[PDB]
Amino acid sequence: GPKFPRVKNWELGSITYDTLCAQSQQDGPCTPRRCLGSLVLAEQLLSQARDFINQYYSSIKRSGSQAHEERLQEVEAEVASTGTYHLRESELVFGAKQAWRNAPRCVGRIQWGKLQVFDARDCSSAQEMFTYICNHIKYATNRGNLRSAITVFPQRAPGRGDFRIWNSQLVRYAGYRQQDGSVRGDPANVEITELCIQHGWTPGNGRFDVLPLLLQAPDEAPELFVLPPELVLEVPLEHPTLEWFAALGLRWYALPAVSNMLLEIGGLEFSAAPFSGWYMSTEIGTRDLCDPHRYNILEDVAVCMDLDTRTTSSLWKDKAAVEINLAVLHSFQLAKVTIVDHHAATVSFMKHLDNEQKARGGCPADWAWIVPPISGSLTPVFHQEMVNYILSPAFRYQPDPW
Amino acid sequence: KFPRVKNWELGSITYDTLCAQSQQDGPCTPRRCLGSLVLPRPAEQLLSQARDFINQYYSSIKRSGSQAHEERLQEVEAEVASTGTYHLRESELVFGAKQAWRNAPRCVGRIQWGKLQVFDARDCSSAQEMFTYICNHIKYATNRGNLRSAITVFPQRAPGRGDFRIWNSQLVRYAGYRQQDGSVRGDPANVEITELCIQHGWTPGNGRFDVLPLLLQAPDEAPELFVLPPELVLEVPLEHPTLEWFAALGLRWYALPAVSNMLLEIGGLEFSAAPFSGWYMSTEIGTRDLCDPHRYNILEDVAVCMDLDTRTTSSLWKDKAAVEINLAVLHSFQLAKVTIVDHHAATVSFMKHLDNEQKARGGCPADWAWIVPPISGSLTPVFHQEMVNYILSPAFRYQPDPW
Ligand code: HEM
Ligand code: HEM
Ligand SMILES: Cc1cc(N)nc(C[C@H]2CNC[C@H]2OCCNCCc2cccc(F)c2)c1
Ligand SMILES: Cc1cc(N)nc(C[C@H]2CNC[C@H]2OCCNCCc2cccc(F)c2)c1
Ligand SMILES: C[C@H](O)[C@H](O)[C@H]1CNc2nc(N)[nH]c(=O)c2N1
Ligand SMILES: C[C@H](O)[C@H](O)[C@H]1CNc2nc(N)[nH]c(=O)c2N1
Ligand SMILES: [Zn+2]
Repeated sequence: GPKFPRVKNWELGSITYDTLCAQSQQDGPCTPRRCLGSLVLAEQLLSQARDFINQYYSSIKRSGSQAHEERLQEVEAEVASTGTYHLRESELVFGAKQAWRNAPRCVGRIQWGKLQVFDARDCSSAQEMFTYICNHIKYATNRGNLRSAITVFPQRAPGRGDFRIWNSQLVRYAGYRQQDGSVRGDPANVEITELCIQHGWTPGNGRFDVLPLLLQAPDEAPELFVLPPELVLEVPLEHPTLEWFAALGLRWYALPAVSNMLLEIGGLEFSAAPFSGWYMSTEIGTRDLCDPHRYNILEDVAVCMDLDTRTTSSLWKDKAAVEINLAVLHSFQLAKVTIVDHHAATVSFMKHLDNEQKARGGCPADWAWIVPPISGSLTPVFHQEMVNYILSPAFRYQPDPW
Repeated sequence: KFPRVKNWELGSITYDTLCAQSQQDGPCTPRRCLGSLVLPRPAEQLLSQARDFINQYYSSIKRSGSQAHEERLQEVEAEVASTGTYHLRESELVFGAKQAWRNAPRCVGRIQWGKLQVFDARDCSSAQEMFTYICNHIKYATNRGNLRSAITVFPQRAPGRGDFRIWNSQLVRYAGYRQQDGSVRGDPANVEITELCIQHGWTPGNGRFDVLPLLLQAPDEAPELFVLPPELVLEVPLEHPTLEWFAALGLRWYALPAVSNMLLEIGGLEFSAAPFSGWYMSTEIGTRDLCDPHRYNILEDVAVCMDLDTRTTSSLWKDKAAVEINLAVLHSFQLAKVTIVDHHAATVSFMKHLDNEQKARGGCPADWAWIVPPISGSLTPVFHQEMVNYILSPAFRYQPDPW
């Protein structure tokens, strides 16, 4: 066969070769001696810029045209006299969509072409960031008919502070460290909760208190902004057949909006570019609610179901997890809030794999993140070999700003 | 250079230094990770592999650098220099087999690595003798349902000649009969091997759970067919603790998981036939064997029996049905008094193994995709555990099917 990785689907017996990986210009963590795939975590600028501009002109089918060459020349003159450059509006739209398309850990990529891109590169204060973020949340939420969106704030500048959203998501719940060492609310958010209190937030004392936004404009202390409650759509959790589930007082928010990632486009770095879609149900039902280091509700729910929690072989954990996941799907459906189950999501991702094979000759995908955290082998992606590599434009992790 | 390995449930960090002992490259590069791929795409070489292994052996018995150690290295050197090969002493073979198990990145059951019965069958000269050895292995391993880990090692590969091979991928598996209507009766994974048995003179059954005969091959000879005496093959009828109709599905599985198609590499020597067995983790049967779409694929049948809404994925009928099947497997083996481990118990014991190996060797090669169970992934501790994957020797490897 060809000298590119051969990729097999073990359910169907079908084979593809990935040629897209040859376009990767950035090393991952693996070597021939060891695989680290399971770990979670001017001259240079110009070559990344040229590459991105070539990508943009390919995408509009004007590669090698005089407009392509003039744009290249304009970019290197900008870099020559200023040390940086700036993207045209349509280049930014293309770049943000491409960064989503390129994200190996996202099972939702069948939607990549449908992204509302808000250009907020004229933002010049924390207050204005708040306005933009509120508008994003309003547009994205759309009273339950969720729409994928990203808002892009000004790029990093040489020896000048970054725009930063300190929250890891736009909507998340507080976690309060208790006197007895335990946590009330979401244990994932203890640090950010304590930082909001330092900066003058009067905290609640519930399990599901919406955090305020800590927003930072270049070279200034972060400023605190409470989201008006009418903007934060939430879903009370109930179960279709288990009547007591509603009595548990569980709830979750409708909008998953990642706010601490760096969007990189042609060497330019947007340190604040929060993006949002809609939930896949296992994110809430399995991870947020059942992780031992999160809300950890498995045992409480199994006790309500009268399961034998004293022994592993009753599969009490598996049974309670299924019902919690069902409650999430049912509650979001009842509230008319967009949500996708892990079966439909993974089916759509397989379609996406097929699309991308035809369009680009492959699709970078991180198998451990694509396969859902319950019922892995029951979904078609479990049986699909995947090649993981870094393409640009890309979303990247960045250090917490405190 | 040594990777940081973090557990995300607990916040704890270790460093894998064992990975520096790896002499054998896997499929990944800095450009792209190929970790999800199932299969991989002379004197001086053998001698250094041999020396390394002998050094491991004498080290393990705390006799590193002794007289016995030096004289043994000379024996190996003298034999390779004259013949191009050498032979292991039985105790070395025992150490090497356990080490290959210990080193196997895709095995969640490695807490048991030190407890392995090794049958030396390197004096085998016929398919007939292979059969007697396999039969003794099965009887020993099964032990009336109180399963004991075992390996039997047939003669090593030799430069001039064909391999000893077991054609079956497992000692015990069910036939798959391709039907006129294009469907498969029995196990679709075993259509090809079933057709080979028939072509070699097997009179086939026509059931869903027909135990295959063995096709055993001595060097450069046609394989020969041997039917396992039914009394040797322990099987478990599947029932459900609360759902009475489940027993009427007529479902069953065999007690003994026994891999027979992998190559055992020790000290540069290659054992092309070396079947090994332990006991089942229930998800192998309840989730993969019975529920895989390209296997028995019973999910939909079970869900309809449970009267679940199959018209829509969001009723989670697949998840619900899969749970009850796994429960049925667990209950049925426990009732039949046959050793089995559930995926929670197994993954908890694997975490303990990782801790043991950290202290003993400075790490543990592990393939995260294979260790995390196929249902209820993040509900097990291994989901939140980062893992480093690499090839240490002694090792079990895949080899081409002999046909
Ligand atoms: C439209 C519905 C969407 C669904 C169902 C979806 C689903 C997911 C899921 C399940 C993950 C794994 C997250 C985790 O477990 O930590 C993920 C990650 C990710 N998503 Fe999507 N997503 C959607 C939309 C979007 C959008 C609009 C963007 C940006 C334009 C995006 C970009 C990303 C990125 C960069 C990651 C990786 C984060 C990381 O590396 O930790 N997704 N997505
Ligand atoms: C004692 C109880 C044991 C349990 C519960 C157990 C469990 C498992 C499981 C669940 C797998 C993954 C299988 C798959 O999905 O294909 C596996 C693979 C493996 N096991 Fe263990 N095992 C046990 C004993 C043994 C023994 C005795 C040996 C050899 C001495 C062994 C060597 C291996 C090897 C080499 C693999 C990888 C096969 C491959 O790469 O396809 N295991 N084991
Ligand atoms: C846009 C979008 C849609 C969607 N359905 N889902 C998402 C991921 C959100 C929601 N549900 C989890 C959170 O993902 C947050 C991004 N990644 C977190 C993983 C991580 C990073 C660093 C250190 C760690 F330990 C872990 C985004
Ligand atoms: C010794 C032992 C104990 C245990 N519990 N479980 C086992 C694995 C056995 C049983 N249940 C599955 C089978 O695993 C067989 C090895 N894995 C096959 C993967 C494969 C897929 C496709 C092409 C290939 F070449 C290889 C062994
Ligand atoms: C250690 C392991 O890599 C880690 O727990 C990963 C596994 N797969 C995941 N997959 C998704 N989608 N999200 C996650 O947070 C994780 N966590
Ligand atoms: C493509 C993927 O690597 C393949 O389906 C693997 C995933 N993980 C697995 N894990 C185990 N234990 N057994 C398997 O057969 C597989 N299959
Ligand atoms: Zn890798």
